[PDB]
Amino acid sequence: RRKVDTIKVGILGYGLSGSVFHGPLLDVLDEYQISKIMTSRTEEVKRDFPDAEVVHELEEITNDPAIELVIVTTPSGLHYEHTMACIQAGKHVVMEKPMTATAEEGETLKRAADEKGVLLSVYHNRRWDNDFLTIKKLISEGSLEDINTYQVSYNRYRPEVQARWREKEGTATGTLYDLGSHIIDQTLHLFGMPKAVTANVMAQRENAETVDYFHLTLDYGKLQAILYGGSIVPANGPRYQIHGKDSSFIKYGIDGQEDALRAGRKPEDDSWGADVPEFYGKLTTIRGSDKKTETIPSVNGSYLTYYRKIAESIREGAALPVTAEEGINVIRIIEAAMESSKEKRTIMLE
Amino acid sequence: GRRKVDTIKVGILGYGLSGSVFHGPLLDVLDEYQISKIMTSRTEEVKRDFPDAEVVHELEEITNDPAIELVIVTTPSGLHYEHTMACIQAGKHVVMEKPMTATAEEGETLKRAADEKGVLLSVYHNRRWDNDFLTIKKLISEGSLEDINTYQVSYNRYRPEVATGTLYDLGSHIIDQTLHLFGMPKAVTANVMAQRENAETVDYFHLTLDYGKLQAILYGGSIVPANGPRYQIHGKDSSFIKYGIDGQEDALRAGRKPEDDSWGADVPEFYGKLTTIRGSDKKTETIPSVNGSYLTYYRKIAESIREGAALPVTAEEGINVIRIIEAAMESSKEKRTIML
Repeated sequence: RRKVDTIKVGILGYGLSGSVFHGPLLDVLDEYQISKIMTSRTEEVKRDFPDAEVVHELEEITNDPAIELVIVTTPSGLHYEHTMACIQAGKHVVMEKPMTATAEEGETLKRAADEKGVLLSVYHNRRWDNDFLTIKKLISEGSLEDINTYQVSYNRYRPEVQARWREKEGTATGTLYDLGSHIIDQTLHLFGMPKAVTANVMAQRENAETVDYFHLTLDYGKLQAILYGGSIVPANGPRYQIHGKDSSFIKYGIDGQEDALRAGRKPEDDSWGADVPEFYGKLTTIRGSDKKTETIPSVNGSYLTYYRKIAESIREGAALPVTAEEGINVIRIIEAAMESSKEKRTIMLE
Repeated sequence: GRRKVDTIKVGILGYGLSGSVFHGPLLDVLDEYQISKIMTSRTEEVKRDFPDAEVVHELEEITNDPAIELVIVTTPSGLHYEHTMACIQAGKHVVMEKPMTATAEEGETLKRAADEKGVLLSVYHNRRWDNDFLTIKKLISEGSLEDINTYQVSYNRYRPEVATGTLYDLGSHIIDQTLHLFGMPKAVTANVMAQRENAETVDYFHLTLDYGKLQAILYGGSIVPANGPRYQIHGKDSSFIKYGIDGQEDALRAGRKPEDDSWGADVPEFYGKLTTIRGSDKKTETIPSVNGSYLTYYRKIAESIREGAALPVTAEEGINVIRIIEAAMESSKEKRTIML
């Protein structure tokens, strides 16, 4: 039990994740101090964090006694090496998603972290998207009782195949890992693990080889969760269609916090994470013969909450906002989906 | 050879919902048809709607009548095979209510016998003349939906309280529309189940028809307070998204009959949205629906009988629908994809 200093943070990588999705959040929380960043982008780090030291080798973070938390935002195929070496040096770690290519590697990371007394969490921050927070509130207030169908669609319009290096390079490529993990994580958070996965996973784009289409069925008995996304979709349809015994929630659109971060905006006030009114979800409730329909203002998105929560886990022993086991379960779903599509059969989870 | 064209003399089997509401009123407005006979026990309802038709109780009274040319079979599911096979044996043309039969094997035999005797066999897949689907057909033919990669169709309802169940009953309409647009898929993956408490018949289905690059998703549940779009269609530069249901069956239930150009009109609020992308410009356009037109089905049958024209729906088309259903049922039971 000591003086509560700023948490001393090392960031690995300063590309998109590091510089747009993580750095700007940590910068507004004074729980944190960014001490070091492993990156070649020196001029970029100086502009954003005039007092952070830029370093170039992993050991400069890992072997620095002063650093307590490492954010791992480097390319997919370095995730495991970097995180493991952070764990071994006794640092707490936040990993970008997808956690790893396989459940087994995930298992191994979690085991090392518990052995070494350190905190390991995965940046599944779509639990704090405006739309999802809204679904959760609706659930907790009894407006979506006994869900029987849960359909989530994560479509994009990117019909053109990028460069080989961006397509093929590294572990865990494609939209199932990249986009699917968000909405799979949301599903596990709401419902726990299913009995079975059925899935079609493919590249629809001409000359694509890496995955650009997925359609997952998660079997929870009476409850069906259907998770899907294509890369040739000019307009999306609802992002969520949720049916309960008495009510439905249908909602379009995507959380706007990532766009605000890309634009140079920081969570500076209460208007952060606000949804756009024409994209508010519509709730339909049926009471006997009476059918009503009502537009729900979304709860504000709140990515800050993940890091405020991480600070509480580090400083006060609170439960982590996203655990290692939660991270792993998502990877389990993905591997079962990948095997389902290959074997052309339903894969039981054991 | 060619002779005087008087009315096609029709016999209707059954006079419940199908006969009295879905077929009789259509037939009644068309001068090409005359209803001579109806196998039913609802004498008084027939006397009311068709004052000049003779009512009958057993099937032989229609099948052994040389004057009867066409038989509309609107009896229950399990009676389809027997009644139709009897009509064929008697040299009558037949319109079968959907779903055709329970098994493809049963359908093939009806088809093979219809051909041997020399008569026309059709299945009443009138959802090809639903307003939304006609609107999709038009969009396709004018090239507004090129290179379809994803075709998602939902047919939900809210009935939380309880060839059976919804795959046969509802699924067949949208399976048929899919086959009409795309032909036969390579494979069918499906979950087909009973979601309601104490349910004993299929009330939920989720089908994937695999066409390669193209994926067709056909689904429906029975505990759905609000629907979501009925059609989501995506192609290389455009999507079409539409809500709502064709309102012809409702106008028929209300006792209205096709009489002016306003039959089958959609409600503007449910017109589809067509979205098109040109580089960075995203453009969205509300598409007024083509008027639904169930009459077209019987005008077509008339021309087939009188003029040798192609049937509006062929026996083979109906059998293919059943093939998909049997395949979905097997997929669901076996927990695997079924190759066709």
